[PDB]
Amino acid sequence: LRKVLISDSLDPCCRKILGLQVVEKQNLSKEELIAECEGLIVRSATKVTADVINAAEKLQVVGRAGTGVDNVDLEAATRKGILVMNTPNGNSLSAAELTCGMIMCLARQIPQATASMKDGKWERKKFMGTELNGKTLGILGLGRIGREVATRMQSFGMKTIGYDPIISPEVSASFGVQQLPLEEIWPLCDFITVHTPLLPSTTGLLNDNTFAQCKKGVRVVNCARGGIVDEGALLRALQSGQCAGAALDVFTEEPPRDRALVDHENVISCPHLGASTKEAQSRCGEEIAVQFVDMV
Amino acid sequence: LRKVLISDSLDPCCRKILQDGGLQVVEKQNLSKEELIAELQDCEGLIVRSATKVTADVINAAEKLQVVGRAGTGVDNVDLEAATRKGILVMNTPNGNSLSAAELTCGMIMCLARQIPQATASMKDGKWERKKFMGTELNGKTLGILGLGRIGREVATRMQSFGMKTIGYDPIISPEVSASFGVQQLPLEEIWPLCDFITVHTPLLPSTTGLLNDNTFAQCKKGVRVVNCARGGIVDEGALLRALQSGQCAGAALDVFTEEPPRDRALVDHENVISCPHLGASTKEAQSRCGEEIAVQFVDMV
Ligand SMILES: Cn1nc(-c2ccccc2)cc1C(=O)NC1CC1
Ligand SMILES: Cn1nc(-c2ccccc2)cc1C(=O)NC1CC1
Repeated sequence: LRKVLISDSLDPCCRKILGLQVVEKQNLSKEELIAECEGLIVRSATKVTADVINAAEKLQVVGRAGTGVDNVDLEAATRKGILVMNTPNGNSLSAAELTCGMIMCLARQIPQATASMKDGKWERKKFMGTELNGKTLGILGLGRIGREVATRMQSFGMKTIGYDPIISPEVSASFGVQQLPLEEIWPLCDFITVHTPLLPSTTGLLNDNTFAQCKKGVRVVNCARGGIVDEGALLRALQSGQCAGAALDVFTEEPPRDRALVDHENVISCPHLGASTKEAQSRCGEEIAVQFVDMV
Repeated sequence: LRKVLISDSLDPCCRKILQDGGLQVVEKQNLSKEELIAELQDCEGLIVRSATKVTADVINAAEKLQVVGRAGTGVDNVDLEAATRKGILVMNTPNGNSLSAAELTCGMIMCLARQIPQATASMKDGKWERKKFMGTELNGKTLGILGLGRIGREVATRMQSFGMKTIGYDPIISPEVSASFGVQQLPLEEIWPLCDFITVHTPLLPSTTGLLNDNTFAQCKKGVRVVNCARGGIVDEGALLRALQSGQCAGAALDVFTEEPPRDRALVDHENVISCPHLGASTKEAQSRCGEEIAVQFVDMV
């Protein structure tokens, strides 16, 4: 009991919140400083695989300063009776703000315009944009991030529709989201943003079939989880012009090995920057350290 | 003003609005220099887009011409020198392109906070740079809006939904009018050290030329992000480069330049600078509206 190890670049608040003692290092190999301590606090870079869990028998708790636990093997943790804790609310506003920024960039081609300007060109006829006022935005997944995207985009005069099998049409109405059966959403949207968890039913939620049901020239945003938008189906939709543009923060493989999507003229992307703000990092670091201190 | 000639192709509603206003309308397209002169002989009004060139020779030959209407705000195909000499009034559409300029502004703020254009360029170069693009959350930040007209108010209400504190200044707009859209007015000197973000929405005049300069950048909070989607010259381009070079300005988003396109590439080429080729009014929606807005302005005169 009580002794923590930080193996990733975290906010200094995570350290000052003590609890008792903390040892902090960065960019360690699988071989690392392999002496770990009873506690382990990670972000995304440090891999908490089966081997490191087995090599550190003294380790009692693994904590992640962020959403989800993709870099932590849950099966190997439950094997040695190690509890896994994360910060599901620490990134909410930053992921929502980034999603909103992506919609803006898609409607006005801001990254492409910046690239063209840097290429020494002044081509204003090429970049004929779209006004968001009066356009329909479809929000798939009406949790915390989906709700924050909605209220922000409502200020732009966007019609906010969507679907969530957990959030009732009455509850989504109270935050201005008109809920319709999923099949009725696709033909009405000018823009689609996904905020569903990664699940068997949501894997390829946007596929060749659902893209065919979309309004020709639809714009798609994925700042949630890699795989919700079928990457193969998205490319085919961009090549045909069924999808006029796409904004991607997340990918099925990180970094993406397949470059066809990233290299597309109508595709704007970010290297998983959803939670990459000093505010979300400080919140995630604070929320993980306090639940580690909470131990009695 | 009795007879109006629409020399270019816009929306069919423009002719209808002029007709409802009791004006005689003649709609033609792709007229030659000689044919444009003959048609204008009994015209007091002319409605143009970009294709029809209203040169000095045209203006001087159309002696009955009194008003020249333009499909948008800016300059291109009309000789202002000849129009000023003959006392002809030139009309533009600011409130018809306003909304799209306000949306671009908001887009530029989100782009500055998270470096989306830069992150995209990095990704297109096959790079995966997580540490390089550590961004800022807009929630709780202070946005300074210098110019509180139609664009200024539209930016304000949109950025207020992001939990941004909207403060500003406009000598023409009353404190009461700005308070109605949640913008607290304070004098210029008090604005500079409070802002995390600054956006300008004023016309270009001597009182607004170099509004953001070396003196005002020094008064600004270190790491300020500036947006200019209004007119080239409001932000002193020389002063802005110095602020980016020292870090006094963390980043800038420029849709406009003192010279368009700019010859000096130092601003555009800067890593912390986001730019567009004057796209503020470049949406299918704003272009489809300007024609309708000229007709309304011509009728608002009669
Ligand atoms: C199970 N599930 N499915 C979807 C969904 C939404 C749109 C389309 C398809 C699936 C969302 C969720 C979900 O967990 N919602 C939680 C309340 C935040
Ligand atoms: C002439 N003028 N000057 C400024 C101004 C603002 C902040 C600072 C300095 C000057 C704004 C205006 C102006 O025309 N406002 C109209 C409502 C659209």
